[PDB]
Amino acid sequence: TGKLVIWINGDKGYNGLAEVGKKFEKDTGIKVTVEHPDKLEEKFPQVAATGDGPDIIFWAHDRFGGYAQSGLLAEITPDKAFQDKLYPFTWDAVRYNGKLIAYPIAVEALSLIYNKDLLPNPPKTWEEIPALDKELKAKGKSALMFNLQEPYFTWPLIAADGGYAFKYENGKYDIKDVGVDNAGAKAGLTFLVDLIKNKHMNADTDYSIAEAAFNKGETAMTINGPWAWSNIDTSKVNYGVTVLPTFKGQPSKPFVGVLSAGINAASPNKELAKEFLENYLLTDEGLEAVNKDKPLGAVALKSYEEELAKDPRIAATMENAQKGEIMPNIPQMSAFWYAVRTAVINAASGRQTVDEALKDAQTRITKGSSGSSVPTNLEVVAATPTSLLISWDAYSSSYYVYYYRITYGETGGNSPVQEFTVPGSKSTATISGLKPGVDYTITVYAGHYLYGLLSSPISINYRT
Ligand SMILES: [Mn+2]
Ligand SMILES: [Mn+2]
Ligand SMILES: [Mn+2]
Ligand SMILES: [Mn+2]
Repeated sequence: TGKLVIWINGDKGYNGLAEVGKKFEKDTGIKVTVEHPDKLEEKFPQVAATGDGPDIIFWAHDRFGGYAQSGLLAEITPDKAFQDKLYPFTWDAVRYNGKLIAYPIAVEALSLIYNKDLLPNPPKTWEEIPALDKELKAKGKSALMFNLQEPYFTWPLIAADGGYAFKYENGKYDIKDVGVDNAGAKAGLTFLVDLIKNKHMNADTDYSIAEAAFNKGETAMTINGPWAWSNIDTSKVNYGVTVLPTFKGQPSKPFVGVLSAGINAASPNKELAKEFLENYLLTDEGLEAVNKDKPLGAVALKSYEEELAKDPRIAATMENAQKGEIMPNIPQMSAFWYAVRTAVINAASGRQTVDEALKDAQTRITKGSSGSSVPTNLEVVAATPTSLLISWDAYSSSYYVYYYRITYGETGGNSPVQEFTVPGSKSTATISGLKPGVDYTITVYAGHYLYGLLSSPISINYRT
């Protein structure tokens, strides 16, 4: 409680961040320790409460969803004046169930990268690309090569004309609303597949081949993110970075990643963590200190971004991000990647129509129950030596839940798990006939009147 421990990845400007921490110590006498363990994103949930977990954790926003579901992150409380300092869209990356759970720091998205010596005026639309490729092939070059294997790289086009992963509305994901097979995703993927069948691109092109071709001066354009610029710099190609082309007049929709800073829910230093983040780090001066150490790319703080965007590669990054799709931070996004990978390979190879390929992907992604269930926090409400009463937020369940299955057994010790059921009108259960002295793992499942037992139970450890 005398201090602030910060975790940040070892490839980030943690020495710049330590300088900000030293200025904070100079103004407050609070010592700020910046650590950069490997695998920090796996370690955090294991050490958070309490021992030596950090007060503040910096990571891509997409992991913070899982942390928040687990109750590991404090709800943050920036005032209106602070909220206005960051681009509004970046705040949508750090909500979980409508509550703010982190501060946006930096923003990444794919851009169009072009060889100025081959193409001083890069295309404004995807539609111009076939004609440009024809004119370049007659000169032994291609217009465009980019990684086609990963949906992260093909999504910007697929989704441009109205596709989306999960609908985001009223500050939350509507997980039942997926936009993988709508008419927009179909137009996008049809255009992509047509480029490939017409030999404007090769269906086998992957990250390495695209990067090699561009850096060797063989292709006029590629699609890649800020992490690739220093590699291009070693090639001496005269390159530019610009807004992705439009499709059907609509912007490409790259996924947006936001490096974010979360405050540990178990931290006794939450107000100091807040002061540090809002009043020291998230200033022109604080972000510059980090950036000087290792560049952040585009940043969420408007004043400092205005300075950084004098580098048009950063201005392009931010513009592609403002037009893009925030990467969903919900667990159901896990199914997206392999589903869309399959769709794209099958459509591109001509194994399936675009329509059937995306319909199969949409099916595989929506695979998951209609309704909400229990997330719970602090379950055990009463105890005797041999008996305990548990409690869960049954009110969180949809009306489809008609029962709860309670399981309890020996913690660690691989023993017979006991189980019983209660009606869905019930929000508590007494467990009894237990040994006064051992660790128990109590777990509760929701039962749906159609699907039966649902997959995301609530589980706690207790001791009598
Ligand atoms: Mn470093
Ligand atoms: Mn045609
Ligand atoms: Mn160079
Ligand atoms: Mn400034």
